[PDB]
Amino acid sequence: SPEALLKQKLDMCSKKGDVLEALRLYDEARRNGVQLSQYHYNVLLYVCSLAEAATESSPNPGLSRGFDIFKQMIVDKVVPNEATFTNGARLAVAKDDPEMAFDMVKQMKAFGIQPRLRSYGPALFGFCRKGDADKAYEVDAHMVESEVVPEEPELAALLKVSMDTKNADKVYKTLQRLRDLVRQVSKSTFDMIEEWFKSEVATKTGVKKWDVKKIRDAVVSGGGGWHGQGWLGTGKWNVKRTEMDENGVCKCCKEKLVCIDINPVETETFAASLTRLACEREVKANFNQFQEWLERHGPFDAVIDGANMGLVNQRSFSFFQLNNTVQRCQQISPSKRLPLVILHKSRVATYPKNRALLEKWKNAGALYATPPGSNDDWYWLYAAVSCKCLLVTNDEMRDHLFQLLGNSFFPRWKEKHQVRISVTREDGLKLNMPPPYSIVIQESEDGTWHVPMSVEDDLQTSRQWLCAKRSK
Ligand SMILES: *C1=CC(=O)c2cccc(O)c2C1=O
Ligand SMILES: [Cl-]
Ligand SMILES: [Cl-]
Ligand SMILES: [Mn+2]
Ligand SMILES: [Zn+2]
Repeated sequence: SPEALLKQKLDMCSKKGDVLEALRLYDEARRNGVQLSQYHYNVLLYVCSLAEAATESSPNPGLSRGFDIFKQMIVDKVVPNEATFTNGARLAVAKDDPEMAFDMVKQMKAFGIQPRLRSYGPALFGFCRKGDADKAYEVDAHMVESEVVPEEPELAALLKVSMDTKNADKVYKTLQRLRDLVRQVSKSTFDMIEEWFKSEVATKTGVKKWDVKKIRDAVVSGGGGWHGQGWLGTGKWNVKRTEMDENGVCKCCKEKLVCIDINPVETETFAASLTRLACEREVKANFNQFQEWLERHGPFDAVIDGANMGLVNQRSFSFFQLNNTVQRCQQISPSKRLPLVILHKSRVATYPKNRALLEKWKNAGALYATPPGSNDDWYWLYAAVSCKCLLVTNDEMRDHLFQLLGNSFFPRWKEKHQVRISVTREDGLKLNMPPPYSIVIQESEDGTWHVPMSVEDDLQTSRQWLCAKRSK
């Protein structure tokens, strides 16, 4: 077959980085009357993106033709897949022309194709590198219209370009978008934000007089932790790196951070999504069986990730650590409920009295053994969300299948529900409870800002905060 033969030769081309040969095969196919599929185009976009950007001559046919191939792909109305968008962006990155990168996205739009976040990157980051705020903001508005949500790198570059063009209104807006969408910021974004607050433009932006009750209403209206009404105060900002104590009080300024509620409707939506995701990956009957078991049991104040409690910081499964955690969860339950222990069925172990206790917990309605081949992470997560209770796990809950859960609701839910164990020589096991405040960028009623850094493990490393408060 002609298509089959092209594919083979393009795959060979892609294996060898043979861009000149891929371009000749592209032309030969046009001369032979062979129609290019989605697959064919995707290999060419990738192959073309291996071509260098020329400093010392006019652009090379590799990059130059890649863009013509992209435009021809879209005119054909070949249905894109995830490799299309990826390769399209690789080509855009290779070229380093934000305007042409932006052109590709405008083309997609014109032919009813939904662009991906990574399609916009080359445009945004390019325009941001060149200091062209106006075009960066055009790219941003375009993402917004296309309902593609930015992540931190995009928000950070917008922040940086706003700082570069002295655009204090845009700095403020991006800061709110970081609050809303990212919550805690990377080291590089943290440093950027500290620079902003120490800068002359920041010193010279503000108001001495404002409507105290209009701030009041916006605070109530936003959900708490911010007002969104603009920069307040005047003069130099006092900007310190600092920490919050255990009650959410800033050690620099003594402001008590707020605790922000989760709307129970978001929680219901999330619970549905969670069921939907689990059924796609689990054997439906296995997850349904747990749902039906759960409906018949409880109530629960805590759900334990048994495997994690057995294995965190251990060279092998520690029944002691599991059992000690169960006892401690029961001790903090106001009515002394046993926690729901989720374990794989291969455990339920080697010592007779431990086996008897596992069986006793099962007989008490407080243990569920997840079936052969299941991923027990779905089970403990669905249980804690459904029961609206504490979740006891040291699992980081970021990598692999937890990415499916998203980055708005789930992190907020985690913060309010997750209990982590820590162990010291002197004291043994401790339960580290949800904090009595929200770890998020916060803007107070008087215009004071507290900005938290993101960390791998906030029990391992004490979390750094920025405290930005007007000196008058
Ligand atoms: C926010 C505020 C608060 O006082 C509190 C107390 C106990 C447990 C929590 O999760 C919270 C909270 O999230
Ligand atoms: Cl109760
Ligand atoms: Cl005993
Ligand atoms: Mn696990
Ligand atoms: Zn403070």
